[PDB]
Amino acid sequence: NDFHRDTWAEVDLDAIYDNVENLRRLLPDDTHIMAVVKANAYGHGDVQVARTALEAGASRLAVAFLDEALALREKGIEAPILVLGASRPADAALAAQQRIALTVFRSDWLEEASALYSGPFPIHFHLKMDTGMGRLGVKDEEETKRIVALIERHPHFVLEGLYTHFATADEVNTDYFSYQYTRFLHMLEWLPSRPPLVHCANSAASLRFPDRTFNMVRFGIAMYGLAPSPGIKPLLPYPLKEAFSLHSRLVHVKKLQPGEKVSFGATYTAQTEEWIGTIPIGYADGWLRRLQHFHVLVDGQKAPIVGRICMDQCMIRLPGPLPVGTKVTLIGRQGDEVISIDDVARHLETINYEVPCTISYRVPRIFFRHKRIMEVRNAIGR
Amino acid sequence: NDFHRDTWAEVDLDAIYDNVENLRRLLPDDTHIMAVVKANAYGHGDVQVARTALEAGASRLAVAFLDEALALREKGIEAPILVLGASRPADAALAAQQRIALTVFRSDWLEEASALYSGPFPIHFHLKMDTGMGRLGVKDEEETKRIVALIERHPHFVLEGLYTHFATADEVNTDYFSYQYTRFLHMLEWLPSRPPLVHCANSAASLRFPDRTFNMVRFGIAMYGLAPSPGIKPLLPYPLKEAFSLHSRLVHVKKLQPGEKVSFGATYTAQTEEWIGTIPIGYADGWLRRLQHFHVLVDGQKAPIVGRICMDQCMIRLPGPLPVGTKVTLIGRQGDEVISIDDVARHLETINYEVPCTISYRVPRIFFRHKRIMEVRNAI
Ligand SMILES: Cc1ncc(COP(=O)(O)O)c(CNc2conc2O)c1O
Ligand SMILES: Cc1ncc(COP(=O)(O)O)c(CNc2conc2O)c1O
Repeated sequence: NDFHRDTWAEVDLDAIYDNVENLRRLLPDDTHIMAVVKANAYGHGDVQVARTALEAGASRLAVAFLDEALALREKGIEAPILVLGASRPADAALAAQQRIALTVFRSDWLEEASALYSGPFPIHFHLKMDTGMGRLGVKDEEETKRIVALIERHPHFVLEGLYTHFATADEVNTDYFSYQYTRFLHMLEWLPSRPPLVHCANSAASLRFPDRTFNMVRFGIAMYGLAPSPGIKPLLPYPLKEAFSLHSRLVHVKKLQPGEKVSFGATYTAQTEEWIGTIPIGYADGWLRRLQHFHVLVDGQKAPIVGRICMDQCMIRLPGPLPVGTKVTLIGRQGDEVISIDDVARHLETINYEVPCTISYRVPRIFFRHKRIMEVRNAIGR
Repeated sequence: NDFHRDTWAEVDLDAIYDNVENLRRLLPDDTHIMAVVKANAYGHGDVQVARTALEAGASRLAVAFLDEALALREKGIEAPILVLGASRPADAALAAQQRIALTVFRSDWLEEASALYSGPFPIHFHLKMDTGMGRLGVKDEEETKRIVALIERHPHFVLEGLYTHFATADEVNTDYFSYQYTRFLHMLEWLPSRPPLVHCANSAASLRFPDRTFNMVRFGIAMYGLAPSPGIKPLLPYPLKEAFSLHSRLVHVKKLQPGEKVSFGATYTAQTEEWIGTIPIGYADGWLRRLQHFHVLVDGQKAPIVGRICMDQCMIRLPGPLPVGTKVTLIGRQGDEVISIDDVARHLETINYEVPCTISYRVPRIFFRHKRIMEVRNAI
């Protein structure tokens, strides 16, 4: 629980707590919150975010694939967990003994699983319906009835839920959203019995139309304090608190003379006498090469990145001479300046979701709770 | 280990072995090969690559920072390890105890280290000289002599080597290169005595001028079978064998009707009756969103990724009806077709170095040695 390089990410768990608690109050009392923590909680720390979400009101968790669910179980999480993606029928028994719910969307998957499992633990399934996303899910009434039939036949197979996912809930215009919502209601009629859990809402849908969430919402991106899209920021019911920040420190500082070049390709040349700082973070840490024309914060001021970004380090133009060890902020606030994940996303020309997920296993995560350090997670630590 | 998702990377250790052994045969008997395995061996697997490189002829290893060095030690590697980047003066004792060599380039660093460490383990330092990279290293005579003086005075500090790094060794034009080389020889004259290890060459430099590498080369990108740059591919002394491949399997297949949308934002619309496959790999796996429109391999044919790439999945247009479980190759060979890391780098508008480093911890690595499966490493 220690690290030996001056580069780290900070995760504010009080922000995550507040983001989830505010949702708990916004939603009808009889609507459960499933916190989605796949991809190591969007790069924030799976078990740490999960524990906090459960404290704030969430009652279930969601991950992308089986390995992620098993990892949470090994770390002591006992809350129900749903695997949103595909799994192998041969792993049905493992999921059952570990009390992990599985997503199902095709009958031939059940055919195979039935021939491999015979109890005694029940397997809870969530039927995925494709209402316009085109990713995973059933689309035909025949296939839907067949899946339900195979589940009812098996004494250890249980249909615990049914859901769909929206492709454009974060768009101001709600035409396609309305289409998917209506399709969902229509497909719901294909079921002979309504399962106990009906869900469809992600962050954008739950925050914009809390009354149209049925009995469970799958809360992701907004839990981390990130807007589903900048376009709906002014439509959010409550203010979101950004939980992720990234920092480093100067490990070298030198003054260059006019003509001297910097980094690979010698693409940058100091025109006048200027101070250059080197920080221990590079593209192998998720600070991609495409960010070469971006900037960082040092001493409350913007400092542009100079030359090409390296695998483990990069250089920046300092306003003047600063001492080694001076804190640098890549994502976060310093004085009156701020660099948000959305800013980084803009220059990488991607969405905020992708940024924290790309900050590699190499960067330690320091967790804060009650304005104090709770723990440090170093993926390659002793 | 084992994994429960049909997406995995394969690392051919035989390719790594060959790439290193071929260099061993081009170098002089007294020149050491220091295998560069920082960033988890450029995303290939730190201990697996290190072990293989050592068997092939390398005698030392290099990493980016202390934690990476400590990880190798904890995994059984006992060969010498040099930390190429910065470290804290307070960690000198830890480095000494684990027999890890440290890079040094500031006198104030040594002053602090001296005050905090008094033995009993010796600490081997490698002096970094900035000859034009502008990253790390000393630049003037005064600083250099002060550093040497501080090392000589301490009973447990030892100057094991000194080095520099080239910024344009991969470029056809060798003007800036020759400039850095000449500066290095000049700066070497500031030392009262030549340390036991003098090094300066990386993959490009070692492969193009094997006779001007001094006594140790730092072999990186080429060890993995990737050319330092497209410009020097024809200048390489021997053919490099690419070691990394990435695969997945179709988990869903469906036929869409004209007018139907695919993925977030519904940016894709089927113009005719099409077969769409879903594979369990997405941007949280390092298969970045920018790879939309790129082509993957399925049933020996190229198929485009359609619609936006999601966090854990993406969709491809199939050449027709294929069964669930069909193998999809994102990087590698399938029949007569091949997709190289260079091709992925081209689409992403970056360099090959960045690609395997970005394939995340979430993707298991399967290792092959002697044409047999040797081990499975699943970070989670
Ligand atoms: C099935 C499912 N439900 C809920 C969520 C949470 O979405 P949210 O972070 O907007 O609240 C996701 C993540 N959605 C994804 C975002 O990018 N790729 C994904 O698969 C998901 O895949
Ligand atoms: C000091 C040092 N020596 C040797 C190497 C190996 O270089 P090579 O993979 O071209 O043989 C690197 C990696 N240099 C980096 C490559 O990309 N960013 C870097 O910082 C390095 O930093």
